[PDB]
Amino acid sequence: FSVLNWDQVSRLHEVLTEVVPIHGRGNFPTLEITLKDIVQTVRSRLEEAGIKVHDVRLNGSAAGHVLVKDNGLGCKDLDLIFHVALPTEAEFQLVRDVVLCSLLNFLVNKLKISPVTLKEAYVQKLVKVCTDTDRWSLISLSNKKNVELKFVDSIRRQFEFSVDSFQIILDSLLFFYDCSNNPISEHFHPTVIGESMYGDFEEAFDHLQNRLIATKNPEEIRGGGLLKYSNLLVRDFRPTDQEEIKTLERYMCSRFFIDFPDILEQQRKLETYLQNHFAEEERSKYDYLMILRRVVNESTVCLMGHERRQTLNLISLLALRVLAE
Repeated sequence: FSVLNWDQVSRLHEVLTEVVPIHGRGNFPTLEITLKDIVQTVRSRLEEAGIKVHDVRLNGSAAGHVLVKDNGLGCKDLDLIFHVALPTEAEFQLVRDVVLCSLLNFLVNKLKISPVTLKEAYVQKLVKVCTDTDRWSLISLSNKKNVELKFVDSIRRQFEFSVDSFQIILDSLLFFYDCSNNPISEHFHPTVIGESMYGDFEEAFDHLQNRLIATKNPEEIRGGGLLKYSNLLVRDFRPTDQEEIKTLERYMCSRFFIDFPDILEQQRKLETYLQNHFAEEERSKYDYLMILRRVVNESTVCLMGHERRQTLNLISLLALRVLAE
């Protein structure tokens, strides 16, 4: 675990104070929100409702952009983590109430407003999870930049490459925003701690500067692991060693087909993926598909020959469509 220097701390302040437009599906106007503003409003109403917030973290590539500016992963993924306890289903409802309440805050035009109408205009994704170890709720906003409000009680420590496993604790800066008489300066700024959900922070930090692909948890890799790996490859990241990465590729491919046996379901996953990370980048769409096609063709085991040609055809035909339309 490391301490964010002034260069990193200052860049975090910009991200948290960056005005992000949220599209409104329907007649609803574009919301001019702010990462700092959302966190403050959400955490406040949560504390008021009787829900303690132990931590507010910053995940995604936004965290990586803070530690290393313009690292190659971009800064489109504005992910917020709220370490919040979730006992009864009632608390899950309160979380939804708070976010929708905070949505009402960033709006002066004539229109019908309700917690339902705000959901069907600003919310694009909603995930409820309450299992053995996994226990969290997720709310996303319209992407046209995408903000994801995640509320983690306890997670099974999901798999992610070391490059995008960074989380930055905002509590020290949230304290600063609420109780300061002077703006954040170089000679007077709060101490912000960044962490890595991978292992050694300094080891993951070196991977972000040298653009290295690595992981120590191949055991917990699931279906989406293949897509993340291809996303790193299309963004010019290289494996720590080409010898062992050949083993991972086979594992990622094998685990991909297990979670997505039906080709129709594969297409749904790919069509939805290409529109997320590469919305307005057609050549990046094609490049990503060709990277994926390379991995599947090389690392699909002989016994899975049927799914290979079936998927390679899906990838090829997917490319031919984005190459025409």
